[PDB]
Amino acid sequence: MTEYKLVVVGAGGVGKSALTIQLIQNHFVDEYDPTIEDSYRKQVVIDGETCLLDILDTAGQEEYSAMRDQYMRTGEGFLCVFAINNTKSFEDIHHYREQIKRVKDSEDVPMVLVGNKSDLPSRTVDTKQAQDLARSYGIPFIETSAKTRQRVEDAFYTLVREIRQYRLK
Ligand SMILES: N[C@H]1CC[C@@H](N2C[C@@H](O)CCN3/C(=N/S(=O)(=O)c4ccc(O)c(c4)C2=O)Sc2c(Cl)ccc(O)c23)CC1
Ligand SMILES: Nc1nc2c(ncn2[C@@H]2O[C@H](COP(=O)(O)OP(=O)(O)NP(=O)(O)O)[C@@H](O)[C@H]2O)c(=O)[nH]1
Ligand SMILES: [Co+2]
Ligand SMILES: [Mg+2]
Repeated sequence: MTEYKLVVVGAGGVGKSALTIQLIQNHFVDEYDPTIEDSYRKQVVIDGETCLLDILDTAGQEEYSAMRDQYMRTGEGFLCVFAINNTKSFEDIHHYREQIKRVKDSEDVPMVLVGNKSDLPSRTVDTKQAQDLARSYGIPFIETSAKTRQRVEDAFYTLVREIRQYRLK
């Protein structure tokens, strides 16, 4: 059965865990139980093809970690998450994308840019800005809300499709 190794990356507090737990449990994370870095398995059918998603929800990029090179080597597709209320989280996408491409020694790595927390009025990153950046990178851009569940499935399944298209190259 086809297996896809997906990695959710981004700055601290952008909602990497909340997006992952929404896909896995259909439930929004509680602040009184913070999610620890872990992987999750979920079998889904996308465009009539069955597959197993193995998703690694990573710690914030500024948090301490010894597994970044290994997850970037193993990862087949990356969900590059920023939060729409955090300009640094958006600007730092540059750094994460560059590190993934460096580790994987590839200019073409399946990626989706995700602007999370779309429910928040306190927006500091405009949709158009992030759209244009994604066009420059040649990747899809999706705004999501882990809180409201808006576009969460779309974000992950779009990434699977990007990996499928990459495997066809
Ligand atoms: N649940 C326990 C045991 C497992 C611990 N892990 C996470 C481990 O499952 C991840 C396996 N793994 C990977 N293993 S790994 O050695 O690189 C690793 C990276 C980060 C981790 O937190 C762990 C392992 C780990 O300790 S890479 C990877 C990708 Cl790219 C996608 C999906 C994956 O499942 C995946 C967390 C605590
Ligand atoms: N309003 C709103 N808050 C969200 C959303 N997603 C996550 N949060 C909030 O953001 C905070 C951090 O969420 P979490 O998912 O743990 O972020 P993370 O990116 O996984 N954090 P860490 O880098 O430490 O692993 C929590 O207070 C959570 O409730 C969202 O879409 N909307
Ligand atoms: Co750079
Ligand atoms: Mg987290």
